[PDB]
Amino acid sequence: MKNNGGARVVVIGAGFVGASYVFALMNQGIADEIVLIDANESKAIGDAMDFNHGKVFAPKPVDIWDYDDCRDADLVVICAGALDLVDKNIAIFRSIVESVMASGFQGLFLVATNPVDILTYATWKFSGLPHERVIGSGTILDTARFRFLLGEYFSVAPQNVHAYIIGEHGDTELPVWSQAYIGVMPIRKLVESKDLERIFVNVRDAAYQIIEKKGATYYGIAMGLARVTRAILHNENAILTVSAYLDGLYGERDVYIGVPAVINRNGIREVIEIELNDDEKNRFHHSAATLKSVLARAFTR
Amino acid sequence: MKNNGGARVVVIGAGFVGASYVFALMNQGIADEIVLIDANESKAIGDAMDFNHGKVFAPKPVDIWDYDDCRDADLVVICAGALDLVDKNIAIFRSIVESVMASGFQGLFLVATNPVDILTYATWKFSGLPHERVIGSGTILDTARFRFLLGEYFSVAPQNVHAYIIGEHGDTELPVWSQAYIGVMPIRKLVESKDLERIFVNVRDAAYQIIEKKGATYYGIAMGLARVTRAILHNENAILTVSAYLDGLYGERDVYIGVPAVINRNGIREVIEIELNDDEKNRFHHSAATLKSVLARAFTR
Amino acid sequence: MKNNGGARVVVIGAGFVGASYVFALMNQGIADEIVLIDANESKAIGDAMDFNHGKVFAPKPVDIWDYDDCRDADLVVICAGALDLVDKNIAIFRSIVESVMASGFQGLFLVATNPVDILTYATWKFSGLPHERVIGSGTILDTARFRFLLGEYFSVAPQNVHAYIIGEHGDTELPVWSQAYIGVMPIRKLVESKDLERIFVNVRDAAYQIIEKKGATYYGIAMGLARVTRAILHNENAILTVSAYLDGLYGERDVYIGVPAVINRNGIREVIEIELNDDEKNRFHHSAATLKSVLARAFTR
Amino acid sequence: MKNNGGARVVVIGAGFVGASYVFALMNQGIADEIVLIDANESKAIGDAMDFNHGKVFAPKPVDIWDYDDCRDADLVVICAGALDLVDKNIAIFRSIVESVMASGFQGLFLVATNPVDILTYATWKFSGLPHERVIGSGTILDTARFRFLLGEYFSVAPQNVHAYIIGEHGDTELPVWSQAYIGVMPIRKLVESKDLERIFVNVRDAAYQIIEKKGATYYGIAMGLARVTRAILHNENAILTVSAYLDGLYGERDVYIGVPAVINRNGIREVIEIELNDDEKNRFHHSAATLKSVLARAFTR
Ligand SMILES: NC(=O)c1ccc[n+]([C@@H]2O[C@H](COP(=O)([O-])OP(=O)(O)OC[C@H]3O[C@@H](n4cnc5c(N)ncnc54)[C@H](O)[C@@H]3O)[C@@H](O)[C@H]2O)c1
Ligand SMILES: NC(=O)c1ccc[n+]([C@@H]2O[C@H](COP(=O)([O-])OP(=O)(O)OC[C@H]3O[C@@H](n4cnc5c(N)ncnc54)[C@H](O)[C@@H]3O)[C@@H](O)[C@H]2O)c1
Ligand SMILES: NC(=O)c1ccc[n+]([C@@H]2O[C@H](COP(=O)([O-])OP(=O)(O)OC[C@H]3O[C@@H](n4cnc5c(N)ncnc54)[C@H](O)[C@@H]3O)[C@@H](O)[C@H]2O)c1
Ligand SMILES: NC(=O)c1ccc[n+]([C@@H]2O[C@H](COP(=O)([O-])OP(=O)(O)OC[C@H]3O[C@@H](n4cnc5c(N)ncnc54)[C@H](O)[C@@H]3O)[C@@H](O)[C@H]2O)c1
Ligand SMILES: O=P(O)(O)OC[C@H]1O[C@](O)(COP(=O)(O)O)[C@@H](O)[C@@H]1O
Ligand SMILES: O=P(O)(O)OC[C@H]1O[C@](O)(COP(=O)(O)O)[C@@H](O)[C@@H]1O
Repeated sequence: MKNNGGARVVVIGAGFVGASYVFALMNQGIADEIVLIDANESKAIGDAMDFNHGKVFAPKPVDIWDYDDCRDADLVVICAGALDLVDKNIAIFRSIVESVMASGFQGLFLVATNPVDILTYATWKFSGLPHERVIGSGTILDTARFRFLLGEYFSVAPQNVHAYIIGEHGDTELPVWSQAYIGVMPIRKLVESKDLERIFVNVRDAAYQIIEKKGATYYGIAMGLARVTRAILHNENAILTVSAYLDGLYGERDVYIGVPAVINRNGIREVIEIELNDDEKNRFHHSAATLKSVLARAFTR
Repeated sequence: MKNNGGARVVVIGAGFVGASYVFALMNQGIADEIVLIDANESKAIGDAMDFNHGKVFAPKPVDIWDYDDCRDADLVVICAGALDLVDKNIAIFRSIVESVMASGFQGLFLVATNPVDILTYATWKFSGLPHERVIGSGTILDTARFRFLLGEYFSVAPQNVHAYIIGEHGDTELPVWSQAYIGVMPIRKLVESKDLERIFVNVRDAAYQIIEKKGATYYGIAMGLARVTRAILHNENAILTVSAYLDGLYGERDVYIGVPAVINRNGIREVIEIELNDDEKNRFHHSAATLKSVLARAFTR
Repeated sequence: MKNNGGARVVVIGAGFVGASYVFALMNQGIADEIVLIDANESKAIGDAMDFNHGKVFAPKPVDIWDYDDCRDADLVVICAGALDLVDKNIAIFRSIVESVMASGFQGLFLVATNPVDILTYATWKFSGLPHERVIGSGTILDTARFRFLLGEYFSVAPQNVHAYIIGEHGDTELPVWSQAYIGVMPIRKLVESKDLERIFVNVRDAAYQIIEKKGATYYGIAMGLARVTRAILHNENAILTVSAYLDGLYGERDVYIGVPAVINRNGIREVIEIELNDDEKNRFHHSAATLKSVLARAFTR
Repeated sequence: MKNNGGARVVVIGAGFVGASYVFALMNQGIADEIVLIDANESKAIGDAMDFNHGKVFAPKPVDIWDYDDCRDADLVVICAGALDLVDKNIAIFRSIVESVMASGFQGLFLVATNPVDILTYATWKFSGLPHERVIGSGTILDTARFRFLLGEYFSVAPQNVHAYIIGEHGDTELPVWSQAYIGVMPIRKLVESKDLERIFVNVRDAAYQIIEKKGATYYGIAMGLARVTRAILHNENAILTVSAYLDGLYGERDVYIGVPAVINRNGIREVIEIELNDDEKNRFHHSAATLKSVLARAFTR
């Protein structure tokens, strides 16, 4: 035919998060063609140069730098960004989707911009798209930060820690302690459990503390953001803690929010209802409610 | 025993080049333990946090943030940096080596700081170390940029292009056209050869052009810098175009300079003398001479 | 120095299991140097040829084909093999260890030969070695077969299934249902639980059924056998269900047996006592007792 | 939609070569879905079991075990096999293609069965398919065996050796010495060149010698066979020495034969005419002629 390309990824916003994500992909042999778009076209040119000179050294991807690329483009990751935030980004966002949509996009969205659950909701309303194809970054990094600290604690690997952070990827989020294991051993390894509400405070004050000695978080997210990518593209059917549309599940009804979902090559398969505890349902409820608010408050632009 | 670690890497300088290198390693499953040092300790703390939260998502490395780490530390990559440059960095450098040396280091150095061939020479004089264990970054990125453009041209993969950039990683460097193939087909695919002195001008004005729309090159080098790393650590016995000490080979005698060398787990094995052409010997000679100059000019501090 | 090699692996027995293991390693970029030994030296020559011609295509290992290789050899995997079995192999085995031991080995053993828990015990008695450095293959494949069927069932990935098979890697083994999750959701997704005692019967009759249409299992084990390898060599601190020496834990006292252990670059770190249920303690007890028997029964040779 | 799968591979013949190829893929994270077909359905069941139990340990592929799978099946690798050979396999083959063709296949063929150039020609005649979509295994392993021995010799890595074996993957093949480098240094490192006609005799008597201490070659080919796979599926635009249809190039006209071709996601891009030497054109000519013979001799069935 021509020169094909069955695994394409467009990043809108080639800033710290966008670029480090890209370098993630590439260094990891994940996508096939990677387009890169930025209002700051000159920054895209530079990034894309840079990426193309190291290429040879990695294992084989393509890197290009409008939206006309989003049309047989398997997925679009929006890394672009500014309640006078929620209104700024909604604003920003309102042109991004439209623009990509207006190219006859048929794929998936990966939103990672703050405030994610919200910008994720907005991306859907603006997309038209079914809510199984519009994915938030959500509490993914949170769960990693958590899994890390714990694993760190216990001396095993974060990879044997099984604990989720659910709720608003922000202040309102909560650790599901009731269901948190190391392999199959509950945290019955310590009692009070359900030193550790310590672990979770760091897990939660992490952004602030990283920003404060370095100006920003960007490596972390991209790792997380490259995981979902991997899940989507490879039909993994994996259970990542994303930013999913609540169905009526957890008994919430028109909020996007940080939840275990099953990812694979067609968006989300299904949300999971971990059997949340007493105080969790209340935490979750509060959290979902903090969002469902900003949702009706804001919007407009 | 304790908790071991047979593959350690210390980066002095956790700036753009340092950090992107690190993220390179990690995303690529290359070292085992990665220490990170920076005069700006706060930037190291932040980077190291950031790296540690995404970890779980990659395949298994350790990340820590003095020099006391350089003592069973397999290799030290100096990413730190400012003729009132050559004197600044020599200056900077003069404390780095000493400091790491004073820890009872026994390993290899990877210099990537400009002006590399020079800072590479200086690192040796300051190291004490045999010149087979002090490696410059040298014309590695150049050769990649070259291999890329060509491969790009010919429509094959940079990975089938065989062409070297030798000489000063800078202005004075030269493309070895006389010996430049695509697989085994010389560039006898086009004539004039030994559109293409075009390819090489871009290869050579690349830094300027990338810096100018983005402020700096950092992804490229790290790819290159992660290749050598791979070579060293894995005993590859590979022929990379490094920043090697000229022996009397190419008939030059006390200059570090961009040359094909054979890398593997013990430093450099041996330099290669590609059979350079007439005009090349003259280019090479000029180039080596531009350095051997700055070498006796500068120094002091 | 010479030409080093910090990651070496000797396989005694280059049969189906040995060779497929090797091809596993290599295709997976895991060890650095791989020696291969077999009473049938001619089969080693052939395998090692074969492996060396494809090499170039994989990412960089070395393959050689006595025991004098076991002396700075990081680990030795015994893939060699024939109660007139237990006496045959003990017999076989009794020369293997001795021979490798007599080379001044200082490393770890990976036994995968049936009957593993037993040949694993024997390898220890014969090694001299601390029981944290003599590792059985144990119920690793079992747990995989299990994780697979379940994951298969539930439609997620085996990688989100958390369920262990503990006890004798054989007839007497038991599934720890009481502690078996999908992420963090117990199997409270179905009731009777603690269609599924179906899943576990296949998990347990798998060898017989694979052997019967193909003569043998060899891919499976090597995957499993390459996982532990990965764990050992990379200091993973991972929780694999190995063939560990019971301490007095599970309240058993001089039996090697299939248990969660924490693996990393120095043997086993520590065994875990999952909080086994009523009927499990009884199953476990019976199982451990089936072994502790064959142990005093057999031996001699 | 359903559960997709954009990277599928059907192997007809799940023998030594077929299975080791599969294990290659899987252990290497290359295809996405891998179907496996064999006249000996019971051997497919067993292999596919075996593969599925280790899965979890590798990074994510699917394995299933008629031809109805070849219909959105990206590629079909024929590993199946018996002049009363050429007539047996042609015979065998004549049903394979037909059968897969009769499923509405639209993809590529990878023939690896001996006598390959011939069975590759036959697969085309029987396919209907354009000759850019019917690929022979050809002199790939030969070139590897060659690259290996040399690299072995010179002490560098086979990966820096650039030398091709062209012609019949068999007796009649020839080493293109005239164009054979190490990086960019011709073999002007030794003279007589165009100890070494030694290297090439081993390169050529390798099968016989491996078969004779082990019954067969199967790891080697699968490495090679997994390289092309990688090339096809990832649009590499790489220059592998395949089994291509000669155009009139090398001035030959209706023979499939071992040649440098450029591989990528749509079959072959283009054949290359290395500038073959005097004695080579004569060797090549003889070789091509040995085939063009068996071609008109045989056929029928
Ligand atoms: N979900 C998480 O865990 C998480 C983690 C980290 C950062 N983030 C978010 O990433 C977003 C941006 O991250 P960053 O730190 O890399 O930002 P940044 O300051 O580097 O800016 C990113 C880029 O956005 C591009 N951009 C902005 N508006 C654009 C538009 N209208 N069209 C095209 N390109 C446009 C800019 O030109 C810039 O290059 C923020 O909302 C931030 O919070 C989210
Ligand atoms: N060889 C090549 O191809 C090449 C390519 C790109 C950049 N580089 C070189 O990398 C060097 C630095 O690169 P960059 O763009 O990332 O720089 P940068 O501006 O980001 O600074 C790097 C870091 O050096 C640390 N540092 C400086 N002095 C220090 C000291 N005395 N001890 C410890 N840490 C110290 C700083 O705190 C800073 O974080 C430059 O010389 C640059 O030219 C070389
Ligand atoms: N733990 C598990 O899950 C598991 C799984 C599969 C198979 N295995 C075991 O692997 C063992 C062998 O497996 P296989 O199917 O590949 O066997 P195999 O029939 O192919 O024989 C393996 C090899 O052992 C070599 N060998 C035998 N005695 C030797 C000695 N004294 N010194 C050196 N080499 C010697 C032979 O020459 C042969 O090449 C068996 O006990 C089998 O049950 C264990
Ligand atoms: N090109 C090369 O470098 C190269 C290298 C090695 C081997 N090979 C070739 O591989 C071919 C087979 O290799 P092997 O050693 O693995 O063979 P093998 O003896 O193991 O047989 C392979 C399989 O073919 C299956 N098969 C045979 N006829 C079939 C049919 N009509 N339909 C479906 N399945 C069928 C059999 O049931 C068997 O499982 C041979 O021609 C051999 O020379 C080629
Ligand atoms: O062109 P060939 O002989 O097929 O070899 C390709 C190999 O050569 C390389 O391009 C190395 O090239 P150089 O010889 O320039 O170092 C590898 O990256 C690649 O795997
Ligand atoms: O289910 P989670 O918490 O998302 O974690 C998945 C991780 O757990 C594992 O399945 C390990 O599981 P186990 O706890 O049974 O050892 C890894 O293979 C995988 O990466």
